[PDB]
Amino acid sequence: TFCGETCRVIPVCTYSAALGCTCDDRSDGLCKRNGDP
Repeated sequence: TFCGETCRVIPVCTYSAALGCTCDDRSDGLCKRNGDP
């Protein structure tokens, strides 16, 4: 539920990706966390 970064027109936040955080992506949105994404 919001990892930390955000996926714009270049999604898949790579910093938070270490956790396996995944964004929803809709041209823009918000990267989600893990455990409680």
